[PDB]
Amino acid sequence: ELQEKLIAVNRVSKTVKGGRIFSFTALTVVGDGNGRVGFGYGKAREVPAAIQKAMEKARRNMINVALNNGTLQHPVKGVHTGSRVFMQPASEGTGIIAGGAMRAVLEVAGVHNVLAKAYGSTNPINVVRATIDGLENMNSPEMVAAKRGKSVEEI
RNA sequence: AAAUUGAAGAGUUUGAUCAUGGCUCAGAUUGAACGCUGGCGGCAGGCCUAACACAUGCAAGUCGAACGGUAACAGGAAGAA
Ligand SMILES: [Mg+2]
Repeated sequence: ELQEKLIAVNRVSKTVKGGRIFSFTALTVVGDGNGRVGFGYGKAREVPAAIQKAMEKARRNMINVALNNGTLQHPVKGVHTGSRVFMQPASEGTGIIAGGAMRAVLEVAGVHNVLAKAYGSTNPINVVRATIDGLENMNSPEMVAAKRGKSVEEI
């Protein structure tokens, strides 16, 4: 019922006394389509084995995101080691406007309308981390209402 | 009542990685030029260079209801016609 898709696959190497030892890495994102999204990173000698490992890694380490209506509550800015991510909620019907890694993360999470831009490095492993960081730190008016002790007359 | 409801990335330094950093590409546009090809119509546009030199024709005339006047055409009439 939940959706899963593969971000990128990369071949890595570890040289030994005999020579190189080739390996394959898989970055995947798993989301239920509501705002519960996670990512998994796995390593294996074979591409099917590597992608499978990332699949179970993503089912654990799931997070929850509070969405308004298929979109973000407010503009959000997610920063990881070398990647800067700016996402802001857009109007209905505008669709998803984001880079490769961010679009997959966003679409499996369940955000249909969003304007998202990536600054800094565009390494898939780090932009996915930055995107997850933004969806965390974004908040909901009811949790803010309890946070400030001011009820929900703000909106 | 309606009057911007708007932001995408990729390749390349390494045995492999992250970062930094340049180079390149995917878009739109043009008073365009060239190559290959070419049926029609509508609208628009068309010396960006030598403010270089110019044959030829035209591009500022009009008024007789300002004036003298009759070169020219037509009308009008004295008269050997
Ligand atoms: Mg000129």
